[PDB]
Amino acid sequence: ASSSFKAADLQLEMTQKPHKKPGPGEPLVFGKTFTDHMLMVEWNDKGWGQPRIQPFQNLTLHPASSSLHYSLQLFEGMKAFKGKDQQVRLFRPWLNMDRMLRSAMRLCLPSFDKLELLECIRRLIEVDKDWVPDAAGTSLYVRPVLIGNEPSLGVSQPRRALLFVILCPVGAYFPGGSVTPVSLLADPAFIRAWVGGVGNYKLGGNYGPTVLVQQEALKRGCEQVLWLYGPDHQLTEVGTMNIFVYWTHEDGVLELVTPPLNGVILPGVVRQSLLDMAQTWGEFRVVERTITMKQLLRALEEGRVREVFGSGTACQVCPVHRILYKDRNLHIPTMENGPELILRFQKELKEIQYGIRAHEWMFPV
Amino acid sequence: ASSSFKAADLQLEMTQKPHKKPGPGEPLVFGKTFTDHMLMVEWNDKGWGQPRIQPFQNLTLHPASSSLHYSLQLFEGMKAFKGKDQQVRLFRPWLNMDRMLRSAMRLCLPSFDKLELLECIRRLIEVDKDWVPDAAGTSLYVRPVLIGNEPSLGVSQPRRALLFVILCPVGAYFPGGSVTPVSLLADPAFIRAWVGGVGNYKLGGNYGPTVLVQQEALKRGCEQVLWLYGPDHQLTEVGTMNIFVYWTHEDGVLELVTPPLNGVILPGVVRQSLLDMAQTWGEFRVVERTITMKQLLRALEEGRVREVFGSGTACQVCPVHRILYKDRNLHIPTMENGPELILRFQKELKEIQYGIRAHEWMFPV
Ligand SMILES: *Cc1c(COP(=O)(O)O)cnc(C)c1O
Ligand SMILES: *Cc1c(COP(=O)(O)O)cnc(C)c1O
Repeated sequence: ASSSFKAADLQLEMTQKPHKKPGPGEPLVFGKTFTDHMLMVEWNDKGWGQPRIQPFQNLTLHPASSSLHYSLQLFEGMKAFKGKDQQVRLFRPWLNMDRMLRSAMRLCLPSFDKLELLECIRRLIEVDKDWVPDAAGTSLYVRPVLIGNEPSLGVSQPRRALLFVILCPVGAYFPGGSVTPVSLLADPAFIRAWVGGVGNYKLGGNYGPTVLVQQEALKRGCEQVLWLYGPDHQLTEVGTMNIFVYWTHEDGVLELVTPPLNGVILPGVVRQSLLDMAQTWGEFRVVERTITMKQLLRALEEGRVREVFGSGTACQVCPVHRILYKDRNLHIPTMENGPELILRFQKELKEIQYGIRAHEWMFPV
Repeated sequence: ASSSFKAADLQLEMTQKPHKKPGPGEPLVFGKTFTDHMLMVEWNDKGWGQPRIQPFQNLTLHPASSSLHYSLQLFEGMKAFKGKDQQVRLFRPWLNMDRMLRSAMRLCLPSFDKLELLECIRRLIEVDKDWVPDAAGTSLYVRPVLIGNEPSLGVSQPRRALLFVILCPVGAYFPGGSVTPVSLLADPAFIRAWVGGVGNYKLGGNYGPTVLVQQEALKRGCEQVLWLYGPDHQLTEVGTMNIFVYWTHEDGVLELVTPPLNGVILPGVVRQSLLDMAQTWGEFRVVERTITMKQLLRALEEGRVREVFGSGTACQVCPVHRILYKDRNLHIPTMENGPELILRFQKELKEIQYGIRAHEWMFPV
């Protein structure tokens, strides 16, 4: 936690051998193709070094690096979009910079200046501005990472750290413009996070354990995992996305609900953007309240449920049409009802993100 | 073939630039000084490559390596002792190989042959045999590591992996030529692991979150953290060691009790060795059973508690003399009572580990 680094001290080293761009008409799979440059800033005793943009390359880590033994690592994830006016913009970057600072502090990694980092990221995207796709639904995924880098096997606060950022072009989540549903496996046996735990931070350690559970879901015929918490089986998250339910509550009011930030939930940026956007329309009750399987099951049998979806940077708004709970199939009417609300959220985010409409959430590069 | 590498096709690359070995009259900070060679075996969609012993060097990782983003990493820890007779021996290596295989499978990493790996580690050690100290209480710490290494940001099973092993000389714990207690901070606010969680595996992800809590202990005036679990505040672990309590239980019987393996406890090798050793003496009741703070307090007031200690490879047997619970000091009579039992366990392990006495637990290098 020492005096930050300055974007003003940014050293830039253009690449010698530019990677071959993907090229229109080619399959863009999520996070598999990377741009030409990367950001890199190191930390140690005298504090931060000067930030540098340099050619994309491999990292040289000491075998005893704490990032590889004790998981002193955290990451972030956000997107940049290119509008028809050829301008590139980042979606509410400030929220990500804040989340990252908090995660850093939870792991005892060096704090830094949120705006300086933001500026450095803007310069990086500027350098690889040509990598940003402009098709439909495409964008640039930005991946900042901060890791401890102490060459010691002692479990302690790092005296050396490393912060880098890489970029990669990602195609439309829904090829064709049409949204498609996903089935979810809901099994109480699996717990991704506990209160007093660290599930409300974007730390590597929270995902490794989920790989096995995801395979278990696929084998059962489901695409994603619905994480349940507590004896009351309350819904918390879906895969790596926040969960929303559009229904008529028990009291007869039409509402949109998502679980509260009780500690076992990651504060999604898209999640916050949906609440804000919905609060603004003032067309129905928008609330943060606990949701349990029983409440869901009752609503389903009474036909009060309209749409259920997941939210996250990867898949802005993701429709859910089926849940496998206790070896029992629960069909969710999401698609037969539109999905009206989902389609609306989608259209509005698209106009804001692609510059069709001027908005303060967008950060120009 | 494919599914497992073999010691038989091990490739050797002796270093050609030896490092200066520490001197007996020097410090020896736990995981800070490393030997000349390391073991390395890679894996991919096909299968394992040939294992190789090579000069100690840095790792070259692709910036998108899943080991750095999703914590697909696990490790092990064991010791080798230079017997008085000049012979080097490993302490119950088989239990570590098993624990490692289980951890690998929990993270969807490649399985391997436990005995083949053991043989490779023996060769590694043999090669660096002269690095093993022969002072008093000194030994060689062996650190195997297995990490996912696929260059993709998708949260999924790795198609690439990397297994390496490094060695480092370590001196006797606490004072070196003595036994000294540690104070513990017991605060329910901190949860190390939960049932259905992954705390019973040696995965990097379980330690990163503990750094902050350890600092919080130091500022409170304690050397270690006592992890409590559940509304009933049951004792589970101490820092990175298993916990044992030596007392006269409610029923008037003298016993040694340690928490049961219910999921939130890492199956310690030393822990298992203490239970075995104690059961063999048949001098008192040796049991695995839940222990709660309340039970501990009542026994402290009636003066039924004799010794409380932690166990682990780093510190075979570690005395506890104080616990800070709810901003209240609880003095533990461990030292005033000898610690008779702690010293007995110590003496016996020393004779077995240093070859003074022939035993099946020791593995000759
Ligand atoms: C990234 C993430 C989210 C969603 O956050 P966004 O900022 O909206 O991308 C939700 N849950 C988990 C576990 C996540 O990792
Ligand atoms: C390594 C470890 C232990 C003790 O295991 P040993 O095999 O006896 O070294 C106990 N708890 C945790 C959390 C550990 O990491």
